[PDB]
Amino acid sequence: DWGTLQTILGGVNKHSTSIGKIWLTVLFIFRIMILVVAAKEVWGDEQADFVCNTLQPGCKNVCYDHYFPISHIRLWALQLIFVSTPALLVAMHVAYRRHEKKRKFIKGKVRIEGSLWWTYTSSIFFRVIFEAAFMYVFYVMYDGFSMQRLVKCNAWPCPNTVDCFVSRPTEKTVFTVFMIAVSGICILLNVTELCYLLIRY
Amino acid sequence: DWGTLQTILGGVNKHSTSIGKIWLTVLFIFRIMILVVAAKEVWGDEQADFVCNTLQPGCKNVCYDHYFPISHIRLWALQLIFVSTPALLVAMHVAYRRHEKKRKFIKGKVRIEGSLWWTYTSSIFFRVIFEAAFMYVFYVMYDGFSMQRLVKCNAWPCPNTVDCFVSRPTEKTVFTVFMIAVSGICILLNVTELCYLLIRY
Repeated sequence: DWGTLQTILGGVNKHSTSIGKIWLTVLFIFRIMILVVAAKEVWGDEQADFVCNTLQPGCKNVCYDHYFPISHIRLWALQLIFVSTPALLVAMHVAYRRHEKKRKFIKGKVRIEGSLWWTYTSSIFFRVIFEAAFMYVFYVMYDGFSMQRLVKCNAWPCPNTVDCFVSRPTEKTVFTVFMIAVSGICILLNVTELCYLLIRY
Repeated sequence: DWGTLQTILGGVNKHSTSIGKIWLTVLFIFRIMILVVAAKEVWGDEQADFVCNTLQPGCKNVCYDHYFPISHIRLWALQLIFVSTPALLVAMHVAYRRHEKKRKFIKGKVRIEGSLWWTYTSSIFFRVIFEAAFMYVFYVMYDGFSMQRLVKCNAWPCPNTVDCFVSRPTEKTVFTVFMIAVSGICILLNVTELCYLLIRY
């Protein structure tokens, strides 16, 4: 039930008129599509085929870890999770508060645009706070903007400075580009919607 | 026929009165005894059990070589060969020239002490030139006065700086002591005989 249901409350009935309402969510899907291709496919090798040229027991495990602390596809994953949260917390705040107020004063819209159009504005703030909180780590945490073919790893139990080699570090980067590019694009659409709610107040 | 025959001409009939005439040759034997124990025994392992912690093909061979250019027991060997040469060149110069002059003027001793007691003086000079030519290398060539348990070897085809380990580097040193000690002792006896031929001219 991953994807189809997030839209049942996420693709809301009638919120705003900016052409960036759907665009942002079409990417949100696209972006979980690209990642549900990367993960199971290109990262299985991450640890397996990660070769350190040393016989020194400790080394290889330590050389992956010291070098791949939260692997990319679990970062990418966390991103899509956190940036998924505001989207579904709001949609949850709506289908609850709207269903509540309605069926309670029917037997016995200034607060529909008040309460909900307001938390939605802070959501859009949250979206770009996350989309950019990770976009940050993904760029600061991981030794530049991509990964090299080999790394020179000083992990503790290696003898001095050893070599190690990653698996498909280009295919791995390729997918770090797209997912980082779409991570920027999905930042602007988010900030354009935070801009449109700063224009008319 | 190694050792017994070198004395048949080396342990000459009646040359000088210093108590260092035999002493020096008793060591010469002792010193080939200690080496004919070391060699076949402690150095076989030199290359075999020389372990470099790397998977990198070229490395181990290059790490022995860059580190053991002329192995100790072949140096020790060369020593005993070169410092053996003056001893047997003189003894050869005698048993020839003495047999010659004798059987030629019998049918038809100022030159026995002239020619031979003179080349023997330059021999003693040669002995200590060699005994000290190697004693020099053996101390300058080989990274201090002994060998460590492990070496950090930068041999070309190793990845960066790798470890390697020697075999019995103490037993190996132990025998480098004795053979270097006796290499010094056998220097002094040689220089005392060059001294006694500098005292009375």
